[PDB]
Amino acid sequence: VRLPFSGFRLQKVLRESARDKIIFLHGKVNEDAVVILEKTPFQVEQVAQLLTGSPELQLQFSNDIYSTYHLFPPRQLNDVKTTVVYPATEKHLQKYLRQDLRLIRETGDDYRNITLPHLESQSLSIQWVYNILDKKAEADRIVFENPDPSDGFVLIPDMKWNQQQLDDLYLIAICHRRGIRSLRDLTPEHLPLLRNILHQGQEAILQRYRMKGDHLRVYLHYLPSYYHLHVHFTALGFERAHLLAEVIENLECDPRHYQQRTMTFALRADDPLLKLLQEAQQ
Amino acid sequence: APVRLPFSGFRLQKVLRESARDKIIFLHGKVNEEDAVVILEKTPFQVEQVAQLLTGSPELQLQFSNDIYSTYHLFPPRQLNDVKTTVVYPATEKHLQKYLRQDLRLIRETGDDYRNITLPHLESQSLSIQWVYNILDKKAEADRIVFENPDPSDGFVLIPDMKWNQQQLDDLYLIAICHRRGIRSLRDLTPEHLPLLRNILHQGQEAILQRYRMKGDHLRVYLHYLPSYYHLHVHFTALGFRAHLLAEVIENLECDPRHYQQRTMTFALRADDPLLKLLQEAQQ
Repeated sequence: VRLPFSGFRLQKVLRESARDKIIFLHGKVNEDAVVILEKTPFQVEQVAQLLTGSPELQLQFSNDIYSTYHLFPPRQLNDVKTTVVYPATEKHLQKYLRQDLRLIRETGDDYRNITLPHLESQSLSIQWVYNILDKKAEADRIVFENPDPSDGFVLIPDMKWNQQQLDDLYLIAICHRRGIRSLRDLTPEHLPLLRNILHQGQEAILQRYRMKGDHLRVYLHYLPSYYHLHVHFTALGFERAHLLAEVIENLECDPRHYQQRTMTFALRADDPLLKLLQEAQQ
Repeated sequence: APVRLPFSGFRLQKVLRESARDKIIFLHGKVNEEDAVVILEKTPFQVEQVAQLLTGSPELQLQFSNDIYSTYHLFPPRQLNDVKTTVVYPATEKHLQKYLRQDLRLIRETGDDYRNITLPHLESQSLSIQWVYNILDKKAEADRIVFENPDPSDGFVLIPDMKWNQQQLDDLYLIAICHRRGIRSLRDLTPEHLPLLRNILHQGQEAILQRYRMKGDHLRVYLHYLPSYYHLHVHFTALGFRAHLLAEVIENLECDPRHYQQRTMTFALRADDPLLKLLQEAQQ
């Protein structure tokens, strides 16, 4: 019926999105609180009947065939998903704060001298990846596997994808070979693995889901979110992304491409890596 | 006034386009039985009204709680429920295929495909670029130019996108159009264009720093292939707001002079694009 606190004074606007119709708000109550309001998606049926029966409209602009309005629907189309955090801590304020992103261009030398030492100094575990490759976790979900320990991989649908419609098709290939942290480690030695992922992955997807290769984007991320090579397969409808087909051709055209060339990506303004790369570049 | 729709009775025949992420839907319906397209979009929140509503006693229903977190359905007062509604009546066949969800296909165009197929197709369409020349010659939109390097070969003009209103930096969107004529797209770039491209990158970013106080590391500077028109133009867009980064285009040319004539380009086309069919037939 009522919120867990009484009173609400806006201290800060944590994060806004006009396109997604969402807002995150830091408030002071009674102590601290984060309230998240999100407008809901339309239901086709509710809107259909609304337009047949006298809607509450209010003209904004009109000219010949085009005309915009303000519509005020019945209570049922107006529900807003409202998440509340109380008491809210400093950790909840930084979590919902909009990511202030900054572009950076990392040379091959920057990678060797700054990025990689920083990565190694963090002791990030990818044991969870090895557990998937060893079939200790998620084996039931595997769509396709080339078991070759050098040129093989496992293809697994994203947990968020229910696999009931192709519009949001989203799978990941994780290679069996260990020690390939990212795009930066790729050499011509990896060409057979990369070709397998591209060609066998698309053929598995065509057979399993009836989606042709020209409906799919197949790519990697640099900066990846974890440091064991993995490739995305995504429906077309659904400074970071790198097409697999192009990675392959780059390696064929210039063997040392990914050790020598400059990579561009975004980092959070507060990311310690960003400070390190900026200091080295000036 | 509490106006009504210009037609009566709306029977849905097709859901043209829908996005749960964007909270919009595009509807095609029969009316006066004529075609009609109705577009409903939920509105963004205004901060003043949200804070006002929560300080009172809002209408809510608890879905679920986990300790400090709790999730509800909120039914706000009339003011927060506004839905932007666009009506197109009477709708023609062109209006229906305009709002219909894009059906896209990826294609990989080799250097030979461009020379043999894409370019001849582009040339058979005699798409006028005169509007671009009118801007470069100061016959149109001259007051909208934000910066110019007037050099005929290595210069350019920087103009804000018309959709952008220059009030907030979150959706900063500008275009640089080069003064040099005859550079259709990325496919025409060679090392002789390096001075021009460097100028666009550097003098473009420095002009934005001066005018909008926006540092370059807040910006994405890139080109599209295929572009929407065939006179080289570069996008400058906020990070907070297919593509080829201008800085990478430059480095490709420095490393491999013939890169954009020899290498394979990947892009999406509409399934019904005549070019798509032409390239698929060539490749099959």
